Amino acid sequence: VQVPVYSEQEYQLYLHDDAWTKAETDHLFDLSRRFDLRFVVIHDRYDHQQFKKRSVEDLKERYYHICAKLANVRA
Ligand SMILES: [Ca+2]
Repeated sequence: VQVPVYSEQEYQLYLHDDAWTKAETDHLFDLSRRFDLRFVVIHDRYDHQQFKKRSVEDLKERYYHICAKLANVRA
């Protein structure tokens, strides 16, 4: 499986979360592409200058909830 790519419109309409910025979400997806979805590595390399402490499970939940939402809105 590949990392999904969402458009700006898809993010605005369907992917916002009160506790996540689009910048952080884009960072998570960029690291997921660069580090082959190895969440221990993504977690270790996360930008903690800009973004708060997230657990590995928090990163996975964000990534996988976006995957499920995109699957539904693209159907
Ligand atoms: Ca990759």
